[PDB]
Amino acid sequence: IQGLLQFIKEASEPIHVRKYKGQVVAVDTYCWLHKGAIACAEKLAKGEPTDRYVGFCMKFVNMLLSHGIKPILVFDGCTLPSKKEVERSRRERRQANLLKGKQLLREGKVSEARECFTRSINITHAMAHKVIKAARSQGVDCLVAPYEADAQLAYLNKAGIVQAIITEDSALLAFGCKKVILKMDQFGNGLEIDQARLGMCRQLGDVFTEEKFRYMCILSGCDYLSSLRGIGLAKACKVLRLANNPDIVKVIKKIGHYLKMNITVPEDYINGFIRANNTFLYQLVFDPIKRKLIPLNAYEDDVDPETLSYAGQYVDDSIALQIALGNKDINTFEQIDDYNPDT
DNA sequence: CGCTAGTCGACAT
DNA sequence: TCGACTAGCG
Ligand SMILES: [Mg+2]
Ligand SMILES: [Mg+2]
Ligand SMILES: [Mg+2]
Ligand code: NA
Repeated sequence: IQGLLQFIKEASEPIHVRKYKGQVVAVDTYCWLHKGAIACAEKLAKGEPTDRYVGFCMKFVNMLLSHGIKPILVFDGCTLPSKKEVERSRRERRQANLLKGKQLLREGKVSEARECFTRSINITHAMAHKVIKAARSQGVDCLVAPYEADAQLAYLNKAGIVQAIITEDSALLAFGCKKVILKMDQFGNGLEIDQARLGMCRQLGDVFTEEKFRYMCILSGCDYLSSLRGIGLAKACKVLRLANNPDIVKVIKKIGHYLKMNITVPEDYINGFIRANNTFLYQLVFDPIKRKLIPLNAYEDDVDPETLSYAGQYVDDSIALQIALGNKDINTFEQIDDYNPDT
């Protein structure tokens, strides 16, 4: 969600991680991976061996461990079919910046070339696994999500397994997270947002419940569904405030009326909205206790799970376990490690 | 004002 | 993995 943090900044508190001393905090590790990969973009683009991002993550991990924090590193897994568009686009951008960067290396211009290399960064599962080994070497629990780390984190937080989530993506709130810590530096200073405190935001109105908030985020334009032309956070929120009807479908079919604008709503956009909603609600996560694949939320009676392939497809529990442990590479689907949490 | 969408940014010498 | 910033539209 573009500009979500600025939109709900009144619900944020400048905190320090000491607040969660002795408690358990889950981490959106790919953020630290993207931050760490920039320091060595040149060598990553050229294919030269590098492991600085590992130590970069380990600074943060050790920082948490020093304050008595019990961290759980969560990593992005398989690509979600309901997100293939964004992945494809970002991939194209990466390739383009890579090519232009190489050409700029041929020109001798190193500044611009580096400026492209830093934008052509691609976080693989191999790097992530380097981080995993490095972390497990110091007794830090690591877990690969079946798909997006967002949903997995949301589950870990809702299940009571973790009490807070360290990330740079505020849109995690739309998944149903209770507490989210943003912009955390290497010392432990960050910005916390509580779900219950969403009432602090005046411009939200009565749109602070999970359902309405989720609707707002989707309508604003997310990674699952592009917003209608001229529709952002404020206007979607306005729609949800002015809307009295619970059935969101008719509301969206009356969005032109609610905003006093001439909006044409394609029939496919409704299906896309249902898809995005069901994706936010029932995206497959991995229960670490029972060791099995479950949706983020228990299925309702108004949904047929067979049509929810875009929210991720089920696999055997053993395979899901081996992926979650990081022993199985996402793309090759072959064993790359043989870790066992039992012995 | 508020949406777009491009730009620029994240590291670290 | 993503947000901050802004010129420009309505
Ligand atoms: Mg990826
Ligand atoms: Mg994510
Ligand atoms: Mg996200
Ligand atoms: Na939008």
